[PDB]
Amino acid sequence: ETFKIRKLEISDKRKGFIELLGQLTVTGSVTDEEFDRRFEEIRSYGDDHVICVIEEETSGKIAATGSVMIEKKFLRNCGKAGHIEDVVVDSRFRGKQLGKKVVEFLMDHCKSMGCYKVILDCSVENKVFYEKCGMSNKSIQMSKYFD
Amino acid sequence: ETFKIRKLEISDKRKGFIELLGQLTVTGSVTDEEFDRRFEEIRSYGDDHVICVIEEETSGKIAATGSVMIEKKFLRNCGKAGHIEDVVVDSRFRGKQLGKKVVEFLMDHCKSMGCYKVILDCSVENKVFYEKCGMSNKSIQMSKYFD
Ligand code: NA
Ligand code: NA
Repeated sequence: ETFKIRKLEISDKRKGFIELLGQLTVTGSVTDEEFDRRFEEIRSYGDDHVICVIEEETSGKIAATGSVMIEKKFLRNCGKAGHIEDVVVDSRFRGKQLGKKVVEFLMDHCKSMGCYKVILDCSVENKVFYEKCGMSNKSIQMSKYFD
Repeated sequence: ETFKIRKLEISDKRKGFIELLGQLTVTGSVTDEEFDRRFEEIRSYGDDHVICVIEEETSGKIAATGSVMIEKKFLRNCGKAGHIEDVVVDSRFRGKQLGKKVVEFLMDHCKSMGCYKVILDCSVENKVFYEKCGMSNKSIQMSKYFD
C-alpha cells in the first residue's frame, strides 16, 4: 500500500469517497448528479473551503479525508478561523498515521490563509489523538438536530 | 429598556458592535474601513452567513449578538450544518433572556434553510444555558491557535 495526499477531485465519486464518509455518519445514497452539484458549490468557495483526501494507490480508493471551512469574523482584527470537519480514516487503514496527515494538511492551509486558529469537535476518546496534532481541549460542543 | 432583534447592519459600527464583541474575546481597534470591508465580505454569503443583533433602544447600542455560518457537506444526503459563533450578551443586560433570543433566531434561520443540525462550542459552565435552548453536549472542542 502507497498513499497520495491531495484535494478532492470530481472523479473521486468513483473512488469510494461517499462510502468512506459513511464510516463517520449517515450519507444516504448520494447520486452522481448530487455529488457534482455539491462539489461545484463547495469549489465555488475557493480557498475558504478545502477538502483533503488521501488515496491508496493499489486499490485506487480514498483511504482518509477531512475538510476545512474558513469563517470570516469581526473579532481578532477581522480575523479568520478554520473549522475542520468530516475527518475519517477507513477502518482498514487505521494505525497508518493517515488522520494526522489529513489534519496537518488542513492546519497548514489555514495557517497559510492567515487564520488565527483552527477548531474541530471530537469524542472524548479522541482528545489524545488531536493533542498529538498540537491541539488543546478547553471547550465543549453543543448540538441540536432537526431530526 | 426595550430590545429590538434584527440582523447586523452597516451602521452598527457606530452602535457599539465591536465593543460588545470585546466582552467575548480580543477584537483589536477595528477601523470603519475594515468594518465595512468585512461586513460586505460576509454579506456576500447571503443566507449562508447571518449575524443577529439585539439593539437596546434607549441607549441605541447593541446589547447582544450571535452569528451562524452554514457549511455544505456531502454526508447527510449533501446536507447543511449551521455553526453558531460569536454569541455574547453585554454584561449590563445579563438575566434579560437576550442570549436565548439570539440563539433561537439563528436556529430558526438554520431550520428554515434546511440544515439537519446546528452546533456551537461553549464553556463547561454554559452547558446548562444551551440545554435550555434544546441542545445537548456529546462531543468536545479541540483548538490550535497560531499565536
Ligand atoms: Na466567511
Ligand atoms: Na459551504
